[PDB]
Amino acid sequence: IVPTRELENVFLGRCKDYEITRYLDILPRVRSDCSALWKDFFKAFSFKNPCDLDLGSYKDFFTSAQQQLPKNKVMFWSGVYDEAHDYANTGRKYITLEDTLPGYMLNSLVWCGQRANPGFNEKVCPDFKTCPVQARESFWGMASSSYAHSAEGEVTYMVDGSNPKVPAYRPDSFFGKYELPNLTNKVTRVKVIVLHRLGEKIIEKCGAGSLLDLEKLVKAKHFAFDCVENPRAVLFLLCSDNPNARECRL
Amino acid sequence: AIVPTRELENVFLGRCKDYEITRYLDILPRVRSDCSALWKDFFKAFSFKNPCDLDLGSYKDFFTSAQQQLPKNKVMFWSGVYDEAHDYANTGRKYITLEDTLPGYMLNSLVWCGQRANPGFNEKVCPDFKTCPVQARESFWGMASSSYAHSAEGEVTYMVDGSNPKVPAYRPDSFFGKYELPNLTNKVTRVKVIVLHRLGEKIIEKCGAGSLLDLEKLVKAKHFAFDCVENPRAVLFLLCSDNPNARECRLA
Ligand SMILES: Nc1ncnc2c1nc(Br)n2[C@@H]1O[C@H](COP(=O)(O)OP(=O)(O)OC[C@H]2OC[C@H](O)[C@@H]2O)[C@@H](O)[C@H]1O
Ligand SMILES: Nc1ncnc2c1nc(Br)n2[C@@H]1O[C@H](COP(=O)(O)OP(=O)(O)OC[C@H]2OC[C@H](O)[C@@H]2O)[C@@H](O)[C@H]1O
Ligand SMILES: [Cl-]
Repeated sequence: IVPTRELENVFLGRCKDYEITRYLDILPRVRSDCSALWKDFFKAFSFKNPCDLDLGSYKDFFTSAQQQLPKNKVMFWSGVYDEAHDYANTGRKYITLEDTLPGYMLNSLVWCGQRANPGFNEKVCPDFKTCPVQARESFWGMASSSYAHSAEGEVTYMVDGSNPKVPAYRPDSFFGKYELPNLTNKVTRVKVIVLHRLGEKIIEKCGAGSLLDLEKLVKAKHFAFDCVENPRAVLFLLCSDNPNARECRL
Repeated sequence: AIVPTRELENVFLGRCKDYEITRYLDILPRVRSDCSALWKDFFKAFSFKNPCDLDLGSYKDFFTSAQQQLPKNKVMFWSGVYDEAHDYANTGRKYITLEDTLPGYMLNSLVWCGQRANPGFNEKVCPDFKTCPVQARESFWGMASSSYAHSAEGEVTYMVDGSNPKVPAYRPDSFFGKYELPNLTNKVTRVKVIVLHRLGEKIIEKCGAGSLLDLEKLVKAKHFAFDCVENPRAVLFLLCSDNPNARECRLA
């Protein structure tokens, strides 16, 4: 597993590009400058064995980097990276974590500590599975927590309803572990979009299975809940990529 | 009265670095110049000059250095349809657009201009689009499009608005007509037009008539193949996602 070349420059270049040119009208700028953000990000992991982290390690970084997020616009997703993002349309319809400053700066990057200079590795990172969960999930787990914790109003959750393996809702997923349970009383509703992949056996439906379980969690948290299976707007997006699928019939 | 981008250099450098290490890795190749070199090349093109003192050759050195090889059959040119083309091209998953290339990606949306005084460029103001001569205002994006078009191979796609009563699909003076079409080379084998007809609007342009027919004849005179389609289903579905109730989006 190969860490990212010149992490600092990449970090700082994204940070700066975001700062001046990205999400201008969609999300707010952040107070701390880009060098400040690097220091907080890098103190979390540097000069330590790669597994030497926990859920607190990147705390300062997420405090510094948390943006206020617009009412009613925040989205969560499980198992449907590409569809949730095509449909969230780069901040235009919904915010996703990847549109936010920390999400955007670290999206897809790979990096790890080493005890010895220069304090991070530049040849190899260990397999996440080798590290305790709280080190494996230190970074994206707390990123999820901070994002969820800032949401207000309606939130939207896009799931996979077409996977026999992974059920739609799961306590053990990142939405299950860090997001749904960090939703504050500023949240008024969870609106689930169930994604049913085209030409594939339908697994989870609203009102059933894991989607029932979540309905119950959502209500137990004092939120309103709704759930829709392939709403026309999403359906269409799925249909541009497989136009002959029966589901897209004219 | 137009406001330039703050920290131009830092923005350039940020985007160039981001791009190099992380963008389009499996889709477009890296250039050999490093970011600082490409900046030098960019900067000398317009610095220490009248904001309006620029011609089609000013950025020649920057583009030579910045030009990637483009993959067979994936290049796309667009007219009057920014969002739709780029959504359809889907970040180089389906087609490449200028905006996915290195110079496109670094400079997209940025606003800049030179000044004869220290320090070579203006950060306060940049002139009204319409003051400078055609050759000077189109100096950066004109050459960008020439160079991109010059690098295209195989079958190119051209996505056009066919619902604009004021602007024909094909025009000798658009970017396509002026800079892309004339720089298509022997590497190119076919031009594939996609006419986009906006939902709930009068259809204005059709394959085999008007300016499209003119295009067909120009393309064939250059010994390239030609097709043209109107609202192909995959594109239609894209429009339909933004306007699901539109008459044209009926199912079953
Ligand atoms: N371009 C990309 N950039 C980044 N990642 C990409 C990617 N493409 C893919 Br493909 N992933 C993958 O998605 C996998 C885990 O997600 P999941 O199982 O689908 O769902 P969750 O557990 O609920 O976690 C998601 C929730 O927390 C974050 C956000 O708030 C969201 O709501 C990752 O391990 C990647 O491999
Ligand atoms: N977000 C953005 N960021 C930056 N710029 C944006 C922009 N959004 C727009 Br909208 N433009 C501008 O729209 C102007 C003219 O486009 P046009 O009138 O629709 O068609 P053409 O004259 O035939 O030129 C098309 C060719 O340009 C290169 C590409 O390969 C394509 O083939 C462009 O010059 C942009 O400045
Ligand atoms: Cl199909």
